[PDB]
Amino acid sequence: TSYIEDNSNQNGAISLIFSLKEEVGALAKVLRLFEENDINLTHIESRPSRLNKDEYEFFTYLDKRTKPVLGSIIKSLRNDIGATVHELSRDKEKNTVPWFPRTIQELDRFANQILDADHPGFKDPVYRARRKQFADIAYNYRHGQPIPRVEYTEEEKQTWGTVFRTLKALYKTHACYEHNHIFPLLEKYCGFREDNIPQLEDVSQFLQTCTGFRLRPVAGLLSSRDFLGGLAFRVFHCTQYIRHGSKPMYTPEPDICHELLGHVPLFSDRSFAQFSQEIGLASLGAPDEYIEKLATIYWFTVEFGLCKEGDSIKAYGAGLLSSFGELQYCLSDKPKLLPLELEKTACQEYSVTEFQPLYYVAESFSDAKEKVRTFAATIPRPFSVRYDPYTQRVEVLDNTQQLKILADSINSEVGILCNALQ
Amino acid sequence: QETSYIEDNSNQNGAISLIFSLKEEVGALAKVLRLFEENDINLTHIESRPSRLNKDEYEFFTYLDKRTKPVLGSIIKSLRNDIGATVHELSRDKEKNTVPWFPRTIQELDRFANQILAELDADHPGFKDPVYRARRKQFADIAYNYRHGQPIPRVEYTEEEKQTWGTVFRTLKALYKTHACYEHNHIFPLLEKYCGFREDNIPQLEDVSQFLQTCTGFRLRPVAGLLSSRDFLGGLAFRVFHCTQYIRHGSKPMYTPEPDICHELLGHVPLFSDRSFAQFSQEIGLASLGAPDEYIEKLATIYWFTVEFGLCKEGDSIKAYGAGLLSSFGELQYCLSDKPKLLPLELEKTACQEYSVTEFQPLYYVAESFSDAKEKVRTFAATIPRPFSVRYDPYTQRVEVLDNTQQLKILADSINSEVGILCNALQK
Amino acid sequence: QETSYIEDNSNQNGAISLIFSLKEEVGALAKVLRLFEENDINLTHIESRPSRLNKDEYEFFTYLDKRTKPVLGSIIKSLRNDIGATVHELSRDKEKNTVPWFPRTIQELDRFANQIDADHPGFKDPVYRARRKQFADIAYNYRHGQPIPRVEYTEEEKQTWGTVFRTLKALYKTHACYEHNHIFPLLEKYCGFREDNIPQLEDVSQFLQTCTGFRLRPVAGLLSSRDFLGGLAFRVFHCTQYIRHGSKPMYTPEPDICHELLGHVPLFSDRSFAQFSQEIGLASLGAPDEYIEKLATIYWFTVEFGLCKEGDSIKAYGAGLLSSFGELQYCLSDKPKLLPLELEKTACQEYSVTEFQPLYYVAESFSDAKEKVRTFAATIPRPFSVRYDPYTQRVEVLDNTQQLKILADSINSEVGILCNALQK
Amino acid sequence: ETSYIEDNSNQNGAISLIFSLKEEVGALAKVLRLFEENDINLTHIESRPSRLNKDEYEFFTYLDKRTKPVLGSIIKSLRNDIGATVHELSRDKEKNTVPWFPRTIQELDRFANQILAELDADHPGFKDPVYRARRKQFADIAYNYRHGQPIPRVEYTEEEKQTWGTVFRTLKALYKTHACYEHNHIFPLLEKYCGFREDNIPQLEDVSQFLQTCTGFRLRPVAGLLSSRDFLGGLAFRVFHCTQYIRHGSKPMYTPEPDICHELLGHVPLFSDRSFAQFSQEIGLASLGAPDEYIEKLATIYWFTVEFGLCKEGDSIKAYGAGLLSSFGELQYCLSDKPKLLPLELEKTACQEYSVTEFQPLYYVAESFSDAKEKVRTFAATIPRPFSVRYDPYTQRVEVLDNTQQLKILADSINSEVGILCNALQ
Ligand SMILES: [Fe+3]
Ligand SMILES: [Fe+3]
Ligand SMILES: [Fe+3]
Ligand SMILES: [Fe+3]
Ligand SMILES: [Mg+2]
Repeated sequence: TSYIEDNSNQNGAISLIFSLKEEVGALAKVLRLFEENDINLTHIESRPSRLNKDEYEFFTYLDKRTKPVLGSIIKSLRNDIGATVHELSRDKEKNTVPWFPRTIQELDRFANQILDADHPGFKDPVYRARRKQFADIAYNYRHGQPIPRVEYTEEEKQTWGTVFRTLKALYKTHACYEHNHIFPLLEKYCGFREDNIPQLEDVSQFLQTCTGFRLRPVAGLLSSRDFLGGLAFRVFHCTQYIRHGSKPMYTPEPDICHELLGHVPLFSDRSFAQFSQEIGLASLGAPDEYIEKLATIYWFTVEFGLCKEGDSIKAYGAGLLSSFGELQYCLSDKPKLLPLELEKTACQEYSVTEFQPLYYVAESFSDAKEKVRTFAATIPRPFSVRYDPYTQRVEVLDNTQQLKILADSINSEVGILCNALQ
Repeated sequence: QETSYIEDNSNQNGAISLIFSLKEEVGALAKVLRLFEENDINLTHIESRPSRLNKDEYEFFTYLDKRTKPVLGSIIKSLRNDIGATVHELSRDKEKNTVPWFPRTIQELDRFANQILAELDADHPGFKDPVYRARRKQFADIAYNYRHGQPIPRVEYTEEEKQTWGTVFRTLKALYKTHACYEHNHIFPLLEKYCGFREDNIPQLEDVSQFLQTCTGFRLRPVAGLLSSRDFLGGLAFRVFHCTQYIRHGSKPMYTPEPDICHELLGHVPLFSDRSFAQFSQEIGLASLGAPDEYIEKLATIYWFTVEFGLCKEGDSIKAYGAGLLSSFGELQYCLSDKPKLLPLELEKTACQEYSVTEFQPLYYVAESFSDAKEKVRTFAATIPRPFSVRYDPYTQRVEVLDNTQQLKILADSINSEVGILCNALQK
Repeated sequence: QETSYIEDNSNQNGAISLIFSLKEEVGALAKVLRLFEENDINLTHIESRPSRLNKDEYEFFTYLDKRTKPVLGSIIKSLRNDIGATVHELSRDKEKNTVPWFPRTIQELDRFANQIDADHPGFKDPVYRARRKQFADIAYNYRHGQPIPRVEYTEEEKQTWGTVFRTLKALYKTHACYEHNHIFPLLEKYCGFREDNIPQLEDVSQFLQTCTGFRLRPVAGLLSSRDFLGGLAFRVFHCTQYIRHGSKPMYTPEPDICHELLGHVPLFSDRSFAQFSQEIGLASLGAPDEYIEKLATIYWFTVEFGLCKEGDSIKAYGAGLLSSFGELQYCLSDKPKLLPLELEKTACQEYSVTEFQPLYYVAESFSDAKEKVRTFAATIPRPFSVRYDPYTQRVEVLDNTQQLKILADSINSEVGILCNALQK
Repeated sequence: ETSYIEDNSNQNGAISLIFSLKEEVGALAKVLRLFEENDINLTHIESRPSRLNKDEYEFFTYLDKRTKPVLGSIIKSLRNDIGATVHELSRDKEKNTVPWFPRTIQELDRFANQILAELDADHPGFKDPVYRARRKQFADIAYNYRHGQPIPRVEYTEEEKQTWGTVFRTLKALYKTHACYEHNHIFPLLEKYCGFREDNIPQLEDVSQFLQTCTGFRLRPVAGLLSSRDFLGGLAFRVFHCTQYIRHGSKPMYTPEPDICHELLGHVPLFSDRSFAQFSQEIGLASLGAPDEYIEKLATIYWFTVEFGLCKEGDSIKAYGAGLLSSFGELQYCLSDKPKLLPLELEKTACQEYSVTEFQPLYYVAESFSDAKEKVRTFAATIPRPFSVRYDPYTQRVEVLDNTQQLKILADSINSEVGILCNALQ
């Protein structure tokens, strides 16, 4: 399957999520309870809460080396301070919540945990060396930096040209409206041409000017948890290399062709961007059982999905828009078509190696987004999550007061629409 | 009587901008891009992006100036008549039947960020100091060469300058506990702990801007001097606060005929870190976008009595949140005494209130809260004559220009999203 | 294939109704009432009430028939041109440039509530035919607002009710949806749902009114699809009072009192289902006959022979299933073909009333089915939208602007209620 | 002397239990057995399905003091052994109880006859034995009135019609320039279809039928003045307790008491407007279960809004208070520059002192009926009650919502209605 269970680094990841009401001495008493336990001031940032105007959020950057004394601190936090404390761990210890990034920058920490004798390019040492060049670019990439530009050889551009030519001649009749709606803009402003491979930095800037999505160079395949979690911030982990030239039509790995031709156009659409982001927010802190379901749902939606377009049916899956063979296949009378239902979809078996015998048809990107949100409600999590695009940080709703501020902001926006119709 | 309103100028080339959308149709996009390209308007000035609401439309962002003015009428005429597209024309010189120009993206703040209202006045308390004049011209060159997206250059301050900062910091801090609003006293300890806000250290704009980004998304922008009211307020719509980098002259630490680093960091930065205040000031920025000069005046007066010299209600008591108060020990004590006259905040009357920058304000307007002031601003903004509505998009950091129908769609879809969030979060 | 769709007829006089509003202006109201009075249309047929949305407008309810047809064109011509009022013309004979008539108030259900065999299992029984005409005469004489006349049933009829009641109840726990089994004990406790007792329609209607506001209305026989579905818009369920023939308690190619009380009444007591069926009723008001057909098919596969999703299992909520021991067992076997509810597809599904349904449509829930019906109803060609007002028990006819205003103000009120109730 | 009347209690009083129960094998029978085993018969306890929690049951209990010996045991078993949030309603307002209020529109009957009995010897009709006798006729009509019945029609004398004509003529000649737009919008309809004429006294049945066809409001004959709690609570169901008698003929322009002119000329037109109906109903929903201190505030709020209110109409100011629209003298007074005007703010309004006897020196001006309704709802949140209330016009019953699961269904109904508006926009 397309699922990759997350591992853990040498040190792992520990994070504490808790809020504190402002009260004389409370901030100093918390910072001293961390500092006296050899947790220096550099690991504990304190910022004002985005809803409870009288509370403070604390972001803790820890690892397993602190674990012997973590329980003591948590015991004092919950009992002596009276704060609901969530414990995030990447090793998924008992009484912990599966770790997820709280800020967009914290994606850096485990963005390099990658994962060949049968690949059609193993015997080529130049190709292997180039894959290690692109891999080193990603290994050294940090959030906020421009994506390093790489001049491709003419052989690589010939492979890109063959894939570009054959797919483009097929998008008009096989791709969804949104793909064909944005693709001309990518051709005009991102250098999408038969003789040119676009630069990930230029493409990332275009996505940022459309839906705020951004590309992040990755050396290889990340875990499902890490990738889906990256979607919560509208961050699409993207590969920079291209498939080997000998077989410019067969590829069991996502190259620059699959990422730019299959994913980028739809990631530039608001409705699809909100859809994929909704999948990301659903993944944050979910159990591995639900990381499974989201990964399978992603395989049948973002990867191999079909959507309704009037009385006809068009393809929006990146695995379809980047595979001439299966893109033609998916609109014939051969495939089996079912309506998208996430309770059943999340349990549908599939094989990555062969062509999918069964596709799930979505009503629309907006209806698919609502289905995902509904499915996300069923996911066992000790809190809820909402993304804040101003600070590029995920806010964790669970308190009642936070629902009051959110409900009163809704009531204000409703009254804005009431005074608007006049 | 003097005020704080600064009417905007125009550069050598000025600013022209076209706001229009186009329905997708075979050849329509190429026919529009061709009519621009064939008139020597190269592709770098015409961006085309998908509309956020109409899934079948394209938005066009045009970066033009007067060098295009000979061909503007022909192009507009073909767009409206031969192509059938509703075209709004933004001009900075404000010709009739045009909308006062405003930046559509956060990057376009660079273009007119240097239009200052230039040897400082011979009445300034630093005119006799040749080192001070030269140092002010150092900071001015930092801002003149600053462009959006770059880190703010760090500058080591002298020992005298840090002594001036220490004198102002110590005297004010000893008074914040009893005179500042709850939000200021809520964030101020965080600035002391994470931004190096100390009596012996002047913070660096880059560290403070990064902190604001981690609180409310606000960001600092080094500016050489005072910008026009239109440009400054328009910058607030993007949560961009144009900030000065220099410090007051050492001789007179309690007088500043200009706003230095003391007024910006001690008066503005704490509240800009609060969500309610950030949304309030941002609403003022959205209100300014494309308003006539008469209404840029009223908004400037509202800003003077709210963000600059405002008082807010806090239970049964009254505390100060104006930056001009939180950075002036003398008037901070004055504004809570029995001397000033206090009225409830009502923007229709506030926008016409006379005021003097030089002397202490005889009359202050009290706001219920930052949320109530935000609601009053939007209501006041509805009365502003503008041929469209505006809304900020924090994902793309771009301003969305919408009509009445499109404004109803975003409101309905933003409500639908937040209600669906409340539904899932209620069970959790 | 003999469907459940019954095209509507017309009486001798029919029904004509004008829907229009007028801005208040000195003499304008009297000038409108005068142009009706001068054409021998007296004031008792023209009601004038204040509009609920436009504080400066008046609503006019006109009760007319074919006797007005000679003068309809003149009056409409003056209303549209000389007075400047958008006038919709409702006619039951569906002439061109008219809207298919529907009742505007709950009282107008009276007007066509009376617009009603050699193979029936009671054709040879002259006593049974006479009793069916007794119940028919009960309904013919029934008018809205009156209590439903109580009728003592015989001991043979109560034996038939007992046979049907016993066999079905022994099967509801494992075959009926959660809502049916949730309310059924309350019907047994307060409405006399027992093996030895046939409930009285008056007691059941009063119970429904205390649950979801639904109310029963005695009907002699089968009404047209337009009239019956239109009756659902007011939460009025036209209900039969007779019982099936005693010889075959497990048959009847038509619905008797057992089908109405055991199949419909429990579900009509659930709020979500009440809003769902009412939404179908609101969809029917003024719809073309092609869409009256589609709504009849949608009703046949939802309210009549529907299946609903219940956790990982599937349960029956169709009244035709909950009142048919044979097909209730059948519908949950592996034999039928199950498709997800899609009203654009559902409305075109073939079906036969005589035989078991080969295909059932599964609904996600009653709340989700309500949203599907309204969305489908938006596609129905009508020059306006309709919304029911339970305070006045009258239907509101609204344009697009007015519908957005009520939707916005209803949301604004419900959101403020949720805001105040959260802090408790 | 304010317009507030503290609620009394009858001889048996009123006890009511508000609780819900999730369906589970035997749970319904366990509740009915817990009442029955304590000699609390089935005829006082109806069980109906909850409107929001599709898996719960609502219980409506009609009890009195004779049930009180076993109530504590039952509540203890309900709360502990059954796990149900139980609210205890008592009409005598004991500690740890909620002030009783009607749960259904029919339950208004029970205490509708509790008068504030001969007439005050200062009334302008004390010396008239026929007038005293006539007041006891109307009072006895109300004493025998029960909800759902048509209001008995009474032929008025010529003297009564003369008094009605004097009040009608003088006020109507002043409504065009002094009454709000809504009053002048509906008043011609009342004249044309309800017999509002100078020579005719309307019948409460015809007016009640007209109100039902406009906003669903309905008139209820009452013998005299009810307590503030009972009257305001009646507004929650859009039921207006209405007097049937008329003022004494000698002084047609004076009235301590509210006669038929105050009810028909002051209240009925506005009760026919949706916005005003929703406004007064919101006041009624605010009263349900409020402490007597907040029954005070709501009574004062009602006195300065529905009774003696002013509303904004463009740049001018018009009167909509029933106490103004039925008093020619003060109707002219209230629109001059002599009175003192303050903006409507319920935290200040609810504590403003006033005197019923003399003309009000101070009026509160409302922005609109919708803005006044929103202010009431906001104020209602501050009222100490262990739950919230919402009216259900289909079943004519008040739904009480305290738990989170009921806020879910309320949030989902909002989410649906928003998606409805989204699809209708396209
Ligand atoms: Fe992929
Ligand atoms: Fe300032
Ligand atoms: Fe049926
Ligand atoms: Fe009164
Ligand atoms: Mg130094």
